[PDB]
Amino acid sequence: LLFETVREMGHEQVLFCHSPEIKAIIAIHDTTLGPAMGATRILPYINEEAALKDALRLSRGMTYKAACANIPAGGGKAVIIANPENKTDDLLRAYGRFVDSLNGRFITGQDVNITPDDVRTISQETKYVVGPAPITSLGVFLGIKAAVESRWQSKRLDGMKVAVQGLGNVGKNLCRHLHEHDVQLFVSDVDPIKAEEVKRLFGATVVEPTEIYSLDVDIFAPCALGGILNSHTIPFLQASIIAGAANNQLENEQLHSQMLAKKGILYSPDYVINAGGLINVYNEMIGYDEEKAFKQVHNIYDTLLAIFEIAKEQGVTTNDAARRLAEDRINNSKRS
Amino acid sequence: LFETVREMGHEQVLFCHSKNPEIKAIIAIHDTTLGPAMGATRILPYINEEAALKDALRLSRGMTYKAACANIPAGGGKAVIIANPENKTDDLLRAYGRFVDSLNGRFITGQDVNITPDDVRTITKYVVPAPITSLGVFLGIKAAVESRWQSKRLDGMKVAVQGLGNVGKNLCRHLHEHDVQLFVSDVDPIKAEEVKRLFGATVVEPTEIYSLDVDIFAPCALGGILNSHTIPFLQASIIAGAANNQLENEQLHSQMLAKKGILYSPDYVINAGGLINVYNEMIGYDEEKAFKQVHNIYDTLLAIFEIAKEQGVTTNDAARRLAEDRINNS
Repeated sequence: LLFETVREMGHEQVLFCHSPEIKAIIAIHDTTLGPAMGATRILPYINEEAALKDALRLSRGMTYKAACANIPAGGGKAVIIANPENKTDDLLRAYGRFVDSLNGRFITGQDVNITPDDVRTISQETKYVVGPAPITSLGVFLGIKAAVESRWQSKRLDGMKVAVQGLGNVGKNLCRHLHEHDVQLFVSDVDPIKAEEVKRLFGATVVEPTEIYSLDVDIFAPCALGGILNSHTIPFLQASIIAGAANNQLENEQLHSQMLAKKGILYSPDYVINAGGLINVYNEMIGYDEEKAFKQVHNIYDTLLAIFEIAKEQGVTTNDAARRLAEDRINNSKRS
Repeated sequence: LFETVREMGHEQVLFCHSKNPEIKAIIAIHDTTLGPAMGATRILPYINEEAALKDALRLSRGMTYKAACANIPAGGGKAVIIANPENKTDDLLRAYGRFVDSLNGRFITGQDVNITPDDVRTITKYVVPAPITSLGVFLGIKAAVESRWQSKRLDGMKVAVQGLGNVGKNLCRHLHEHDVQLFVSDVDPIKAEEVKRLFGATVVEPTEIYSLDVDIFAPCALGGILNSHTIPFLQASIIAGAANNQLENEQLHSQMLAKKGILYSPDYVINAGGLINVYNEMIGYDEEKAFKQVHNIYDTLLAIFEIAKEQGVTTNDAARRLAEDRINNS
């Protein structure tokens, strides 16, 4: 059961940890480019097969999210079967012992149900924990430029039309960056108060949440929601390029990427642009150095041009291109 | 999986995997309280994924109880690989070697079924005899006499010995050299005649040895000898032997012994001479020290017999309680 699935996904090892009443699973996909990175996640899973399958899927994800980003790191993930109501400090300290067992092979972080104060509780026993908006925002701003180069052939963003979902800190900083390079903005937020501020600050024309998909614009930049590029709303896209900071953008990676491809729209992969958030966490592991971190995010620019180049030469989607680019980077890395 | 681990009390259960060497491996760690987990590596082809786990789980628990009773700073572990004996690469074994290493001296592996002493070389730096084993039982005999008979001299007593391997022979020597009358048996007759001549024993057939009215029975050939066919034929009041898994049935035949009034010395505590040898190799072998650490068999056993009489339980149930209470302090 377990071993067959590993053959299809390509994981390195899987720990089933137990004791402080614990039911926890660390899963480690690869450690080729560095030590495996992946956040701790507490959920009350239906059964252990469900717990395992969530641990295998996301761990894989981190391998690909690290490789594209060009950080020396692998893909891991750690999960715990428990109800959020059922917790204590000892359970996290016990879980802390387990990441420490791995001796820095597996470096963890925060995910759903693991608060930053929890991360501290874990930290004392282990020391392999870690814990953003402006770098994520700049990562897109680079990703946007990178995407312009593929089709349009210029680096001047002057007189280009763009649309943004989400005026959260991560998303609004993008408006700032765009406005300051003479870009015309359309803006969308789920609540009324934040949308009004941006109007005042940058002279962006506020729209309702539902209108933004169809606008006659060059670029579309979603920064608040996942599952937006879907057969319902995806037909209305007039945007030539799709670069945004939000995660899980495609409802269905395989289906809805082809929808965009076949209709001539360029999709910058969500998890390559979101990587600014990961490169932030990476530096904290190795001791934070702003000088370097602000360089390391320029990988998104280099990475994406290649993904679009690879998409064309091979005759294939950006998502398939992103895999081959991630994969070949790991394969080639065996010499060093 | 998790619920079964609850019953057994394991710490970790690593499922290791690779693509190029293409190896399916499971390291299973039961405990690390008294020290790093020790456990030998098996490579048997298992029909199922559930099967391979169950072997890894049942032996890693055992190595906790074998290590605790012996009074060495060590846990209980076990490693297994799903592979045909036929199928073995130098890379395959080297790959597995990367996986044991990753545990950073939390899992100390060892030799076992289908993995030879040069495979162990092929394999990390976390890997690892007969005389010290056979001395271990000789102490176990002495210990066993004290609990039942309250005497420290063994001269004039009668002992049966099954099998005369290197292990089996050295036992007969120690017994002979303390003026013990010996009955012997070997599954092939070739090396029974030498023990007759060397020490002056009475050589019997393989079948006859169970029936003899002797003070003590010391089996050293094979497991699964104390069974419902054999166990009524014993006259002998003591059973301290060097073979592993002597009781065919974990709990059923240990009761019969208790019932009849024959007191049994645990298989795993007596064989510790073998383990404690292996332990001393890890740290860097010192004979001076190793030859002392085996005397824990004598000391441990006396308690196992004493703790039986106190609560009124079998020597195996007793031996569980000692291992457990040694863990719970440490």
